[PDB]
Amino acid sequence: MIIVSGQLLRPQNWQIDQDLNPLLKEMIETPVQFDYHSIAELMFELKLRMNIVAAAKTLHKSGAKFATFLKTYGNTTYWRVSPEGALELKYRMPPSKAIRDIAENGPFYAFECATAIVIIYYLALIDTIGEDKFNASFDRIILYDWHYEKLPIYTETGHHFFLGDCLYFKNPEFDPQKAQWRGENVILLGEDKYFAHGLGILNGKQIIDKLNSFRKKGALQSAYLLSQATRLDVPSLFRIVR
Amino acid sequence: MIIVSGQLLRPQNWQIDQDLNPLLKEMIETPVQFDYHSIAELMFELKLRMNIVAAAKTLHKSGAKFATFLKTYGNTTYWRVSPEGALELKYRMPPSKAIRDIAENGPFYAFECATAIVIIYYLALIDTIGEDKFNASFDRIILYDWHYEKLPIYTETGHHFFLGDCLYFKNPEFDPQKAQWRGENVILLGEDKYFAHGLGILNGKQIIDKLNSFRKKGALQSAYLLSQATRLDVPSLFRIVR
Repeated sequence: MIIVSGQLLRPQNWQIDQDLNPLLKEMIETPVQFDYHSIAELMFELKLRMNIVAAAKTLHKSGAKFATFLKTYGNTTYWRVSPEGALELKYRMPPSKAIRDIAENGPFYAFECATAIVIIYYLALIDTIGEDKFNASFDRIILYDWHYEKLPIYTETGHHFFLGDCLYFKNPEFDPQKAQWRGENVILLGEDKYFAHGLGILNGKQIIDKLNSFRKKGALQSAYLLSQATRLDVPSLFRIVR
Repeated sequence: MIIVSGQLLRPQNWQIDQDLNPLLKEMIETPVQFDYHSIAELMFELKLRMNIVAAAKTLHKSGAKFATFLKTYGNTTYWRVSPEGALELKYRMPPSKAIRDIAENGPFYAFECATAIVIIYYLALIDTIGEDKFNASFDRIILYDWHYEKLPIYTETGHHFFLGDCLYFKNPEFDPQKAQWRGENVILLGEDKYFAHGLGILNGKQIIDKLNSFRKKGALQSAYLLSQATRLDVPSLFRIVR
C-alpha cells in the first residue's frame, strides 16, 4: 500500500525503468503501508532498493571473501584494519572511491556477512545519488559488523518482504563450537533468492540445509527464515541527501 | 496525540513513575501524532526519552571534554583511539561497562559533539533495556562521529520538539578557519534548555550568540535552530525487550 502525500496510489501509464516494475507491484499490492511526501521519494526507494539488489550481485561477483573479524583484511590504499578487525577509512581518502574499490579489487578484501550488508548499502547509495553527494554526507567511514555512518535503518516484524530487504536465517540449535553458524544475514534478490556473503547466491532451502549441518548433537530444531526485515528509511535518507 | 493500537489516548489515573507524567502529558496534548502497538511500547518511549535527558546531564557532569577528532582520547583500559580519531572498544571488553566508564571516568575522555550524542544514546539505552540485553545486542562498538552499531536513528523535519530530541543549531556563515563552529548538536532537556557538548547547559540565545561570535567577517546570517529533530525509532528498539 503506497501513500503519496495523503493520496493512496492505485494502478495509475507511468514511464519508468522496467526493472523497477516488479518491486513497485509488490509495494502497491501489499497490505504494508509505504508513506511518502512525494513521488520523487517513492522513485528514490524503488531505485535504491533495486540498486541494493544489483550491489549484492556486484559484491558476490567481486572476489571479496568471507573472513572472521580477526582475519579481516582490505586494500591498504584506502583501509586500515584495526586489531579487532574493523576496516577504517584512512585519513582524508574519498569514501566513495574506497567503498567502490571493494567492488573493483575484491580479491584484496575479506570480511564478515554483517559488514557485507553495510557495504552493500553504501554501494547501492553511491549508485543512487552519485559519488559527490555520498562523499559530502557520509564523509567518515568504518566498516565493522553493523556499524553505519548516519544511515537511518530500522528492523520490523512481519512476513511481507520486498526486493532489497535484509533478512535473517536463524539457526537456533547451532553448534556452540561454531558460533559462526548461529544464523545468516542475507539480501532478498528475488523470490526465494538470496545473497549470502560467504555462501553465495542461494535459495532458502539451500541456506537452511547448510545451517542445519552445523547444529549441536541431537538437535531437532531446523534453521528458518525469521519473520522480520531490516530496511532503510527512505524519507529520512532522502532528506539527508537529495 | 497518542494513538495506541488504533485507539486515541486522552487523559486516563495510571500508576507510573511520576517522572514520566510531564512528557506523557506533553505527548498527548501536542498536535503531533505518536503511534504505538501497545502500552508497553509507549512506556518504553517515555522511559527512553527521560533516560536520554538524564544521560545528557550525566555526560555534562562527568568531566568528559570536547576534543576534535584528531585530539580525541579515551580510557585506554577499554578504548583504543584510531589515527583518524575513532574510539574503538578493545577486544573482548564488556560493552556496557566500557560505555558506562565514560560517565564514571569522564576526565579520561575527550571527543566531538556527534560522538557525544551517540554516547548519550548508548548510555540511555543501557539504562532502558539493561546491561544483559545491551551486551547481547550491541556487542561491538566504535564511537566516531555518527557511527551506530545497529541503532535505528532518523532525522525528520518539524518544529514540535520533545524531551530527549537531538536538535541542531546551524551556523551557516561560520568562520571557515574555525570549522568546529559549523553548528552544535544538542539534546533538549526542557523548554529552551539544551545540552551542548563542549559548551554546557545553555538556552538557545546563548548558543546562537556563542556561534555567532565565530562567523566570517561581515556575516549577515545568524546561527539558528533548524526545524528538524533526530530521534530513536521506538518500535525498532522495542523489538529488543519484547
